[PDB]
Parts: sequence; C-alpha cells; structure tokens
Amino acid sequence: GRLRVVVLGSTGSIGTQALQVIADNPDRFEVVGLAAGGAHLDTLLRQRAQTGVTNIAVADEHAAQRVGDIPYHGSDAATRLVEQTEADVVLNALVGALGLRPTLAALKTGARLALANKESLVAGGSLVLRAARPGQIVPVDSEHSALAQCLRGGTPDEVAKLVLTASGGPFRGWSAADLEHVTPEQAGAHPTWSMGPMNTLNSASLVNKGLEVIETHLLFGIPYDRIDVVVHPQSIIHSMVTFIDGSTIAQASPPDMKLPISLALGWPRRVSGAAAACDFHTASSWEFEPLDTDVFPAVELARQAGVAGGCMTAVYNAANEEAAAAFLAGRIGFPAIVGIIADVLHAADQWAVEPATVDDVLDAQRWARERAQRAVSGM
Amino acid sequence: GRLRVVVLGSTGSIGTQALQVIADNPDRFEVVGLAAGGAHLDTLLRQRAQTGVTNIAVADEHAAQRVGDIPYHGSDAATRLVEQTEADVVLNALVGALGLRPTLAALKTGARLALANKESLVAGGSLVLRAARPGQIVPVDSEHSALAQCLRGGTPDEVAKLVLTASGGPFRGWSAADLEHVTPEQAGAHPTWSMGPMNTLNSASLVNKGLEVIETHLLFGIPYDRIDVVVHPQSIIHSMVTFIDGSTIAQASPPDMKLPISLALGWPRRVSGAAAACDFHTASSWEFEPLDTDVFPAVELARQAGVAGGCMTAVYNAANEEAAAAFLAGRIGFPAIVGIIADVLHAADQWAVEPATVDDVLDAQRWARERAQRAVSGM
Ligand SMILES: NC(=O)C1=CN([C@@H]2O[C@H](COP(=O)(O)OP(=O)(O)OC[C@H]3O[C@@H](n4cnc5c(N)ncnc54)[C@H](OP(=O)(O)O)[C@@H]3O)[C@@H](O)[C@H]2O)C=CC1
Ligand SMILES: NC(=O)C1=CN([C@@H]2O[C@H](COP(=O)(O)OP(=O)(O)OC[C@H]3O[C@@H](n4cnc5c(N)ncnc54)[C@H](OP(=O)(O)O)[C@@H]3O)[C@@H](O)[C@H]2O)C=CC1
Ligand SMILES: O=CN(O)CCCP(=O)(O)O
Repeated sequence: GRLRVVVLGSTGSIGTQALQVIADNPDRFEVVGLAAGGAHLDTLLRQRAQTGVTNIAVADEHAAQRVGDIPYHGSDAATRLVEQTEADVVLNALVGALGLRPTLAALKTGARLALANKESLVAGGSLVLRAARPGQIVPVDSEHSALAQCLRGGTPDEVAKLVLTASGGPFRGWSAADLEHVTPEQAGAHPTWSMGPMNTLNSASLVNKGLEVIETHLLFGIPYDRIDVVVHPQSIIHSMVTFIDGSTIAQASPPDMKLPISLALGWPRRVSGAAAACDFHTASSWEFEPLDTDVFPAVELARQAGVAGGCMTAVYNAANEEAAAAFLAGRIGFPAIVGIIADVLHAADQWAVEPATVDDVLDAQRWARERAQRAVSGM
Repeated sequence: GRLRVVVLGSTGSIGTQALQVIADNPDRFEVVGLAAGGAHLDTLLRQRAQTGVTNIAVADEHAAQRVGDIPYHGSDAATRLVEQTEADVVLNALVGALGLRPTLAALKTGARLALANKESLVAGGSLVLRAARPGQIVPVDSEHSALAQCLRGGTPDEVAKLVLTASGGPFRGWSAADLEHVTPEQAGAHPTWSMGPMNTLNSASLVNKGLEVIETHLLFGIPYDRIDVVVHPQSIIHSMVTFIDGSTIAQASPPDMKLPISLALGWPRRVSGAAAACDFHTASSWEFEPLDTDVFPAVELARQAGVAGGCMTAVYNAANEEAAAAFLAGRIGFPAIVGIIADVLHAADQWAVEPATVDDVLDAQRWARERAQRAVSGM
C-alpha cells in the first residue's frame, strides 16, 4: 500500500533527499505533512506549492509572520503537527535537541519513526527508549541502516560484534604532532551550501563515530565492549555484523544517503532504484585499518559516556558542540576538542541519573556547555 | 535434540574437517555413519576408533576385505549405507559425479542433504531437484553458504544479482601463452584454500567456479544472466547479493571450511566458536578484479551448458573429469582441459533433454566421457 509520510526538517539535506525518494515513488509514499525551522521559509513555501501539502509547520514566528496561512507556527509547531496528523511514518530530520519533543510525540501516535535527528537518541536516551516499542524506530544513518540489514543474517542471540566503519576523516593516519597545526579550513570548514561546518568537523575528530556508537548501543541493544570501529577510507562498506560462529555480514554501496533514507521510509521493504549498486567490472579494493585510539580517543570517550548512562551521553555531545565551535572560532586547537570533552565528562557523574523529562536532558546539556566554556576560557 | 549425521567421504579434506566440527560439538551432532573409497585405511580406522562408529562403507572390495567386518562394501556401499541408516543429516563430501546415487538416496530418506559434492547436483540437474523438498539441500561450499546467509538481507522479489567470488587460482593474471607450460605440480597448489586434488585443479582452471554458477542456478532458481562472477584474490568475501535498491550484502571470513560446514550441519542455527572471524585490529584489503574470460572461458562454458539445461551440465562435468585425469597423467597440457570441455559441449546436441531417471544422466556422462577421450586422442 501507500505510506503516509510526515517530513520533519523538510528543507534540510536529509529532508530534501527524502522528498526526492517520495516524488520518485508515488506508488509507495505520500507526503501528508512538512515541518521546517523558518530560515529556509522560501523553500518550504515552494514545497507546499509543488506537493500541494498545506499541512505545514514553521518554528520561527517572525518567519511565519511573512505568510499568514501556516496551520502550525511558533514553538512546538513540529510537535503539534505530529500530534494532529494521521501518518504511517514520521521522518525526523530535525537538527539539534529540538528534535527530541517531536520524536516523543511521534512515538506516542504509534507511527513508525524514521529517525535522522541524532539528539533524540544521544541526548534523549532512556527517555526515548522507554517511549518506543520494538521496531518502531528505524534509523536513517548509513551505518545504522547497514547494521539493521546485516542483523538479518541471524537471530539476536547469534550476534557477537557490531563493526562500524569510519572514513578516518581528513587526518587519517596523522600523528599527534601532525594534529597540533590543524586549521579550521583543513578540518573541512568551508561555507558549503548544504553541509553544516560541524559535520566535516565531527567526522575529522572522530566524534561523529563516537555518536554513532552510542546510537548503535541504544538502537540494537549490544554492549559497548562489543561495538567496534574500523577505518575504511573508501566508505563503501557501511558497517558489518560478526556472528558467534565467526561469520561476518557486511553492507556495501557507493556512498548515497538516498539508499538508507529509502529503506528507512519503506522499512522493511526495499525501494527499487533508490541508489546505484557496487560495480565489479573495474578493479577496486576495500581497505581496512585500525584507528589509533591514542591519537583519536573520541570513540573510547563515547563508550565511557554510554557505559555511565543516564544523561552522560547528552553531556558528551553538548561538550563537543561547545568545544568544536570554539575550535572553529580559533579559541582552541584541534586536539583540545576531545581533551575538553574528556575534562567535562570526568566532572559529570551527577548526570548519570536517568532523565525523567525533556527538562532533565536540557539541564544536563546546559551544565555541559557551561563546563566546556570554563575549560575553553580558563575560568 | 542431537542431530544424527552420516558422513560420506570422511577421509577427505571436507570429511575430516566435518568430523572435527562434530567432535567439538557433541551437544549438537553425532556421527552415525562413515563412507570412504578405501585408499586411506589408516585415516578410516582412526576415524572408526575415535567416533566409535562401525557403520561404515568402503567402495574398494579388496580394501574392505583387508579391514574385515565392514558392513557395506563395493561401488554401491555408500548408497546402501545412506538407504539403511537412520539419520537427520547426510553430509555428502564425496568427489565427482559418483556422488549422484548417494545424493538421490539421501534426499529420498527425507534427511537434510549437506552438500559438499556439488558435482552430483550439477550432474543430476532437475532429477536431483525433483527428489528434494524446499531447503532440503544445504550447500557446504563457502560461496553458496555465503549466498544463503546474504539472501536473508531481503525477500526473493528484492534480489537483483548474485555475485560469486573466485580466488582466481594460482594462475590469476596469467596469459594464454603462460598457461601452455603449466605443470600438474603448479596446478596442484592453491593460494588460499587447502582442498582435495580435484577441487584444487578445478580452481586453477576455473571449472570449479563454472560448477558453482550451475549450482547457484539450480539451488537458488536465479537466471544465468543474473549470476555474476568476480575475482577476489584474498578469498575473504565468499559471495554477495545485490538487491533492487542498490544495496549489496556480503559474507566474509578467513578461509576456513569449518564455518560453512558447521552452518550446513546445523541449518538454520549457527554453531558458536566454529571458526575465527575477520580481524579488524590489523590492516588489510579486499580486492576485486574482473575475470579475463578470454584466458579462462570455463565459467562462460558453464553458463552455456546451464542455459541448454537437461543433461548438458552432466556433460560439462563429465568432460571435465576426463580432461582433468588426462592432464594429471601428463597426456595433455593445462589449456586443453577447458578446450576439451568446449569441444564436447558443442557436440552434445542430444543432451538438452531433461533426465527422467538416473540412467538418463548415466547415459549422458558415458557419452561425454567417450567424446572427451576422442578429443584427447586428437592431440
Ligand atoms: N546530513 C546527513 O547526511 C546526515 C544527517 N544525520 C542527522 O540527521 C539530522 C538532520 O540532518 P540534516 O538534514 O543534514 O540537518 P539540516 O541542517 O541539513 O536540516 C535541518 C532541518 O531542521 C529544520 N529545523 C531547524 N529548527 C527547527 C525547528 N525549531 N522546528 C522545525 N524544524 C526545524 C531546518 O529548517 P530550516 O532550514 O528553515 O532552518 C531544516 O529543514 C541531524 O541530527 C544529523 O546529525 C545523520 C546522518 C547523516
Ligand atoms: N576441500 C574443500 O575445501 C572444498 C571441497 N568442496 C567439494 O567437496 C567435495 C569433496 O572435497 P574434498 O574433501 O577435497 O575431496 P577429497 O579428495 O579431499 O576426498 C574425497 C573423499 O571421497 C572418498 N572417495 C573417493 N572415491 C570414492 C568412491 N569411489 N566411493 C566412495 N568414496 C570415495 C575418499 O575416500 P578415500 O580417498 O580414503 O578412498 C575421500 O574421503 C568435492 O566435490 C569438492 O568440490 C567444496 C568446496 C571446498
Ligand atoms: O569454500 C571454499 N571453496 O568453494 C573453494 C573456492 C575456490 P575458487 O574460488 O578458487 O574456486
């Protein structure tokens, strides 16, 4: 049948790619709701005009002032749209901790949640896990999509290890000394039209991978000491599962987020023609190498935060957003990003308590930002 | 819940590894029968003592006499052992088309046929398929084990291509001129697997991969034009499935037959500790290259034979067996193996008819052997 899809964060990278998948597959999907922040209001309005979807939300009231016919506007507009729209699938492609309430609202409706928003799991943690029922959350991230597919190769009891792949970033194989003179521009900070500056940076520092490791644990229920990371520079293998007999199952495709997006939308049904397959007509190789955890401890710190539990992973992530932005502003060096994350985490044991509300999560993040700010400033 | 296993070809490469898996897993498996040719009585008597199984078949009459009190002896011994032994699993690890009657007898008992002896399925074709219920034949070779595991990654309608990997043999990358000089000693070594003499030779000539393409079509029902072959020198990836959305799912492990053996014996349940997993704490690469079909046409010839159908795959295999014997005896050169296969197949018009009985298959093989000898006589 046809799936009714609410797209939250419709004007972003994931949201617009999802809309292309949906436009290409009118037999499988219909859009029944769109939500955006308001900074790309003009795009949202064009999306209404193109799709005919009038069921739209804009977070920014100023932005909403410019139109006069937005059904949902202002604070919690996305949450209100979710609560009042009948849908089969909610795609949460919101950015930041503001994706958390809409995730909670979506889960309550009993719709499938195609989840891109990282903070929903990294920060929301047990709050989101307790609200979700088995199979309700389908991950959009290419690594987690890869794992979901590879886990089909046996029962849950047959899993030995989850193995995530990492590109290694621009500083792959760089020594600690090399890393000292890393500049913002080198860390991939360009004024790129779609990609945020934090995405290349988080990939470069291996924090993105630390975040994906935390989400892997929460999504798939595998202990942190059984979640490995291997460096794979080609980014063709998106992740692997190693089973108790010694068999490894791997997912492979040329990079293209439309593959994992399409499958998260249509889960468990694959979407024909979503992306190009690996081609074996020309000679190639898939390389693997270990990560030097002494030079790149971001993944180890993510495991420490995840093992501690509660709001510790919210602290990990909020510490990074602060430390990473400080690096981008010249206020710290590159190696100091993960150094600050570790310093903030070491002081954060009060946040190991489980969050009862969204407000507990925000408080932890608030504390973590302030703590990182003091570490950056010297105060 | 212990599975009773009859092991045919117990003294060989697969047979001994299978006994090792069973010895390591008395919880899951018991040996209840052993069959061998009689050329290695040392090993067989050792196996009798260690397993405590006296229910034994020896093909060679003189060899069985030397031992004394062997219950089944002569060329029908393995077949009669199967017909008269109660078991849950028959592991057919015999070599050559001589495994046909034990394969048919095994299937007739209703036991699972764990098939190492792909030649009997290649030879039997639809005759063997009509004898089996769905899922009764469970492949032991790494390729089809990999395919079966990877096919769990989607539903049947989602399968676009099956991708078999080939090591390429010791002569991977060699020219046709280079191949002229190949000796049985050179062809008797394999870069990645340790196997019996016939599979070692067939891997050097690429006839093994040709036989596996036919096996894939017969076991999985996939058309010949959707079965790809790619050369992978490391033999770590054992085969892959490409799905309609562009996703590829692959199975990988250090070459060790104990892995696919364990899974075939216990299907669908994986056997804990069977084999070592891929190790990602040290650098490695998985390489792919196309097969040079001009230098190695054995897979294309297998395709032509498979497409023709009926008794034509029995002809392909039987031609190979004769040519291979002539190469190993010093009568013909290495390139003449696939040359003779081509010459015999292209004279084999009458053999596209579907076998109604075993005798149809026997007739096709008899014709093919005679025709192969004529080709040998001509050089
Ligand atoms: N991009 C990728 O390739 C990948 C992304 N992810 C994760 O998926 C999530 C989204 O990715 P991405 O599409 O790149 O993010 P983007 O920045 O590209 O798009 C974010 C979307 O959120 C909207 N938004 C911001 N604030 C609000 C609000 N208060 N209410 C409603 N909507 C709002 C924005 O609207 P507006 O534009 O008008 O401000 C925009 O449409 C992130 O958490 C990211 O970590 C995971 C794997 C890879
Ligand atoms: N070896 C491997 O790693 C792999 C094997 N295969 C397949 O498995 C099958 C066997 O492999 P492999 O172990 O190497 O073969 P082997 O040469 O190592 O052993 C063959 C076995 O069959 C027995 N045998 C030979 N002739 C007769 C006969 N006339 N009657 C009854 N039994 C007989 C032999 O007993 P004896 O010699 O003591 O008289 C021996 O135990 C092949 O079809 C091959 O294609 C598939 C994938 C990989
Ligand atoms: O399981 C192991 N094999 O089937 C051996 C494959 C050898 P080849 O790829 O060279 O045919």
